[PDB]
Amino acid sequence: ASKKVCIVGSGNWGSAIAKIVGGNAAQLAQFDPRVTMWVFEEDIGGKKLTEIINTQHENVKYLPGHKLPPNVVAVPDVVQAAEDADILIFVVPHQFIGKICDQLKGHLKANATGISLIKGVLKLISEVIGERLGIPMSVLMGANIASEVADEKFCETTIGCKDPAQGQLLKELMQTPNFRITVVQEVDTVEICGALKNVVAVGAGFCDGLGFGDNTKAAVIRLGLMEMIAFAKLFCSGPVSSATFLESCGVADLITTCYGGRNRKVAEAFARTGKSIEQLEKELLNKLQGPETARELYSILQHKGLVDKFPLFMAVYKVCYEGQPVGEFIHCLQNHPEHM
Amino acid sequence: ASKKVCIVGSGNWGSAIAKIVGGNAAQLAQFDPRVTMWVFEEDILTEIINTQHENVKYLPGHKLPPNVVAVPDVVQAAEDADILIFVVPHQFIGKICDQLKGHLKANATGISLIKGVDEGPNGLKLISEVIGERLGIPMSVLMGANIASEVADEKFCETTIGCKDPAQGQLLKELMQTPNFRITVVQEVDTVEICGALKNVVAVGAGFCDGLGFGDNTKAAVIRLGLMEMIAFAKLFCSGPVSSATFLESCGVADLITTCYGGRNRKVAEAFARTGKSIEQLEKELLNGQKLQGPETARELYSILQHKGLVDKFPLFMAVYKVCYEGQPVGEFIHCLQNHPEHM
Ligand SMILES: [K+]
Ligand SMILES: [K+]
Repeated sequence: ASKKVCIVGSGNWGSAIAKIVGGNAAQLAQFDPRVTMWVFEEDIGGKKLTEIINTQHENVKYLPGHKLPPNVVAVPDVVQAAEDADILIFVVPHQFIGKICDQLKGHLKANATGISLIKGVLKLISEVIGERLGIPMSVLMGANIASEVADEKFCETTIGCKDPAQGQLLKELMQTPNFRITVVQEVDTVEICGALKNVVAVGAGFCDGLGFGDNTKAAVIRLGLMEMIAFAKLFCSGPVSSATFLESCGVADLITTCYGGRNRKVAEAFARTGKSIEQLEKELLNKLQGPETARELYSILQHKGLVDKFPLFMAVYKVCYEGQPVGEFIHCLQNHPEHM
Repeated sequence: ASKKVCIVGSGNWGSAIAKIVGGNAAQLAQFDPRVTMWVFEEDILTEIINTQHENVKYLPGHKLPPNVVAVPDVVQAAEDADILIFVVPHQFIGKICDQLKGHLKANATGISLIKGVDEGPNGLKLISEVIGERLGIPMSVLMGANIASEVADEKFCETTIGCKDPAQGQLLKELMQTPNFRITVVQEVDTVEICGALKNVVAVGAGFCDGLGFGDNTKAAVIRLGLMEMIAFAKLFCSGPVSSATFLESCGVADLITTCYGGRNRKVAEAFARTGKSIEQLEKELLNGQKLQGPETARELYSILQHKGLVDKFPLFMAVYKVCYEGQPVGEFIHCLQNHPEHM
């Protein structure tokens, strides 16, 4: 009757979402209050993390100092966590979602649905999930970060969901006064924004490192946004409207990433220090996604014969991989298709 | 024949624009190289410009090209011109248009680079309409994320041109575009132009978030909801076609970002939030009593929206107004965004 929810994942992000989801699942009649959360079992000073969560209601390793609603139950076996769920929330690192799906495949409830909170990527992650698991997939993406959601700092997000009734249910499950949701129906468009924005952010960081000011940076961001839109239209199935890029997943996440984030910070240091991307991944990140995405874009654009339509994306690729001098990045924008 | 250009204005911005336009008028066949530039003469000026070729008071250091002629009388500057480029401080455009009324060449056209908004029967009135109705000429606008010092220094940036007529738009793009000043022409004048006034209201909100200590994700939502209110307000208020897509041009999202991350509205708003000093007091301390336009525009929006019964549909615009003028505690600003129409 009432829908059952499983949170697949339990780090910083998954715990922060459990705080929100546990609360709405209890309050709203349409959800079962018993929310499972799959927690990779760990030994915390002689005690099982799942047992700590189910007694202290605190993920003492990944979200210390925060209480989770007591109706959120930690479950160490991912199949047992998920097998009776009507709604699955995927909130694990990109690195692990493939292995997790390979364990879940075939064990899910009929008519189960999913939403992916995994930002990044070409094959969209939500497609990998939905194909392996056979469930309809939504996405949740916007200008937000786990620690701020845990701290109830005001921010927004976009939910991409094709089915209107399922979108409304996901909004009801996730929305609070400090986590505001807009539902749109263009799943692919919402999700591709999270990957492409990091390419633009590398360019924005180049711009900072070359000594340019905010008006030049605003042009880099905006042209980047124009290339995101054009690329989404040629790559995405489903309708792709420029209007979706006004949502949090688009312009807002692009702004915050281009003004603060590791893609921008590594890019500024590359343009100022001379160090390679790889060296900078070592020094500051113990793989940077922006340059790798640019590489994949180069490959797609060659196939389509459209390299010259995307000079910002391609300058990020050339500078990161083919030795183009970073100092040429702005020159690459001086004959942009948007001004033809 | 070749088109004659008059640059009506000669400030920091008008001189910067002279560099580009003088360069391009001299270079390009379709423009007469003789570009007039109207200069309000100054003891310490139009003679200094035509001799030394430098607006030593308003663009010191820079070389205006030589085919650009200062002219002290604005009618004499403008009367043979086919294209008038209005680039004076907003406070003078009224007086300039009054001197020019009835003295323009047949079929002359105009473009306004004056960012901001005027007053009129519908509350707000676009400067381009003030100009175009006073003079009876067709008007275009040029607006984007750009500032005079950087255009003169040839630092890369973009701008938007709003022009109803395609052939005229293309002419204006040729007059103004360089490798470091890139132009997109769109057909929506009012939409391009209204961004310049509304962005300063959002910037006051962005300044509140900085002075209350919120981070970049909160600020990005303030900026984005502010942009959503710009769009919805232009759709209900503006004449001429209004497209959401126009707000992704330089006049929209780019100028909004730069203004919310640097500019006097953001700076004064942050200081208001951090110190509890009034806008008026901060204007005195920081801007020689010059009036900050973001709050003033917010008051005008309030009146417009109150006459339409729509105050409740623009919570960000209205929170700026109530914080600046009705004593609403600035610390409540974010709360006013927690039941926004965009999320209903
Ligand atoms: K319930
Ligand atoms: K010429």
